[PDB]
Amino acid sequence: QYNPPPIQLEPLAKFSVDLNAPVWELGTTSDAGKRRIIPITGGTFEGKSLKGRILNNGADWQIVDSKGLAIIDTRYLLETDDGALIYLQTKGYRHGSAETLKQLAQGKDVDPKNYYFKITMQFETSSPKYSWLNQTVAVGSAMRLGKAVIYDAYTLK
Ligand SMILES: [Cl-]
Ligand SMILES: [Cl-]
Ligand SMILES: [Cl-]
Ligand SMILES: [Cl-]
Ligand SMILES: [Cl-]
Repeated sequence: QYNPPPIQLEPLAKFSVDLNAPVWELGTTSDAGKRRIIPITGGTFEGKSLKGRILNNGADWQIVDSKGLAIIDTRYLLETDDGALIYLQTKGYRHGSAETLKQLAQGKDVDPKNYYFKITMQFETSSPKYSWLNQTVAVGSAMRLGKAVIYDAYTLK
């Protein structure tokens, strides 16, 4: 039978992104919401097959709407432990979790507030060791921690 194969998520690496620069708050640049340019200054990643650091390059070019949805749109740059460069783009959404927003709507003090923060990932490299990532779909589960984002990256197998 013709069912497509089952989906498995294979751990890629744990990312720790540093945002150690002031945010450029451009205000409401269209009906879509507030434009925020959030510099990416460095960080690290650590997984079985992929390890290294994030360089000082790029940003999240974010839009925050009137309902507290953030739309993520990034460009940044990885340097593996063995010296390969990998251009990364992430896209996705950050918003209050359904339960957190329900509690707030009832006047119930929520501690801590929880968020839906999920991304898709696109890679570009010329290194033969890492070029599989040029043609593999990948996703992340993220969390803000002050001027940092931590996320677990997975490939679709
Ligand atoms: Cl930059
Ligand atoms: Cl949710
Ligand atoms: Cl979060
Ligand atoms: Cl963010
Ligand atoms: Cl902070």
